[PDB]
Amino acid sequence: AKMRISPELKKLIEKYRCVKDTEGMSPAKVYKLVGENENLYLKMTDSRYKGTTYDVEREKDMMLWLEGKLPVPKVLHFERHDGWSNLLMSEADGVLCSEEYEDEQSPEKIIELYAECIRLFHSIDISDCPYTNSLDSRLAELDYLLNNDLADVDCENWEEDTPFKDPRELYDFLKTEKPEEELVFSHGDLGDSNIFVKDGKVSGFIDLGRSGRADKWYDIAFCVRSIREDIGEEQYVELFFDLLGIKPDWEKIKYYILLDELF
Amino acid sequence: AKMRISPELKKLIEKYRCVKDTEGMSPAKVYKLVGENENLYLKMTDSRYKGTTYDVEREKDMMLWLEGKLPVPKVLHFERHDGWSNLLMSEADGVLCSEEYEDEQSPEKIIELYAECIRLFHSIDISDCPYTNSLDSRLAELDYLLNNDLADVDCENWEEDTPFKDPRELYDFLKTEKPEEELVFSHGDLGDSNIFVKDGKVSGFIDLGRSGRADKWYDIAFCVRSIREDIGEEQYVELFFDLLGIKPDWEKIKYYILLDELF
Ligand SMILES: Nc1ncnc2c1ncn2[C@@H]1O[C@H](COP(=O)(O)OP(=O)(O)NP(=O)(O)O)[C@@H](O)[C@H]1O
Ligand SMILES: Nc1ncnc2c1ncn2[C@@H]1O[C@H](COP(=O)(O)OP(=O)(O)NP(=O)(O)O)[C@@H](O)[C@H]1O
Ligand SMILES: [Mg+2]
Ligand SMILES: [Mg+2]
Ligand SMILES: [Mg+2]
Ligand SMILES: [Mg+2]
Repeated sequence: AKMRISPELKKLIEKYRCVKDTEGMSPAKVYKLVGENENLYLKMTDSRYKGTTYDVEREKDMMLWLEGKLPVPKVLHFERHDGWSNLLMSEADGVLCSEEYEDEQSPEKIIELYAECIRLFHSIDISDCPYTNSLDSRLAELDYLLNNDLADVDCENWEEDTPFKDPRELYDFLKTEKPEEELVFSHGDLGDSNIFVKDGKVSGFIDLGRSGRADKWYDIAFCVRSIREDIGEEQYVELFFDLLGIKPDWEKIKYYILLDELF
Repeated sequence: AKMRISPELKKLIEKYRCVKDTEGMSPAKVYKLVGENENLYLKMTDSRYKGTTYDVEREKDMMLWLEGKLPVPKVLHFERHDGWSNLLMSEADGVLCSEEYEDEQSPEKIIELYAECIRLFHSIDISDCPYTNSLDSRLAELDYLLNNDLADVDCENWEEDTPFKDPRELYDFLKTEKPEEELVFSHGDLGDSNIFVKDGKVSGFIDLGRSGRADKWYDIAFCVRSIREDIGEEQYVELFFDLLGIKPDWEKIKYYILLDELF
């Protein structure tokens, strides 16, 4: 009777053995489905996230549009079912970036990876991109998340050392300090758990709900954040920009890093 | 202004470093608050769980009542704020059982442990217990949870080899096969993740939202389930019952194991 997945989807997933992904960092439900020939992945988001960058439907649209443009998983099945948005996809090719690195430190290799991602993204034609994740679009949804108590679970935002007394004060800041934008393909959440590597080169991208048109400093800022909190040495933030062949815009960088605090 | 915690509580935890719990296999948000001299814990549940065995307020009431009866964390602060039930507590004394016996091949000691918890519980006077978790009560809230899509849909249930085809079929079974109850003190979720041992003796119980009056076979059944999950040696189940000094009632043991499937 009442279920989160349709009988057809259940039929498609029956031959597989399920293993709920143990991470917990977003509202989405991620399940690894192990089979005798391959593994599939089922990602799901509830009604409260409809139309937001968290919505797997939006993620599915981007995943379909990115085929032949970026190495991304194949869309096997998508559905809207009893409030839920369900996506069945293929497993990404290669090794997860966070694994290839882990303890075996190869700093330069990570920076090169991030640089490779940025250049690759800039070569992508966005003339027919299904989504425009402009600051106005992001702020509008952030307002929605705050009004409905759906914004990121405050744990760090409770500390005294927080620059903004509350989410709204941070929101107001982002709304007033909104910088100019130059739309380019944007991943939306460039990080070590969303990138896959094979033979030193990017082999795949996942977590595409926040992907679409956005300013180029958005992803760049994320790389900076990743480099600083994953590697450690600020010298690799220097190498990062050397590889890109540009000078860092710290004002725009600090802003985008701030924009992601509430998500 | 809009916050999940009150100004008072925010002030009470400023000197602590918040680190969100990795398990998160429930609706409740758990945060380890790292201080210089000690660690505190903050558990919180949203309004959709109000009045259920998940509601941390219900957990607070049982934590206060259990003081002096069972080794439990101290209630430092509680409050209902914007629909959120918030509980600030002290760190449990001793070592987590899933760590004291972490990969440590000593399955007999964890049995002795469970046997002791059961013995402890049967010594607790329940005459003035705050909650009665009778099957009527449990099935009533389960009904509410299923209707509102708040129950736990263990992804493993989507396998082609599973017993019940959907949540309601299992519910109808639980509603029809309801055994006879003899009330005693029940933890509600007796497992290696909610028990602490210090010197070969239970030093702390946590996760008390499901605590109250219930049939004795409930906690005992949970012990059987965990015993079987650790090792495929049914011999240890016999040992457990030798320690308890009773003949196992399989119809009730099976019944309670199934009841926990949707929670
Ligand atoms: N198609 C896939 N191929 C391989 N691994 C996958 C795939 N989908 C998900 N995963 C794995 O599961 C994790 C979580 O999936 P993800 O799509 O990032 O969910 P999420 O909650 O949006 N993640 P985040 O927001 O980064 O916490 C990823 O880091 C991978 O480890
Ligand atoms: N007072 C405490 N002292 C020590 N550790 C604690 C305390 N409260 C929570 N924890 C830790 O955090 C984990 C989750 O807390 P718990 O109260 O079990 O939340 P939960 O989501 O109800 N858990 P479960 O339903 O078992 O998944 C516990 O297994 C402990 O590791
Ligand atoms: Mg991700
Ligand atoms: Mg994500
Ligand atoms: Mg627990
Ligand atoms: Mg629990």
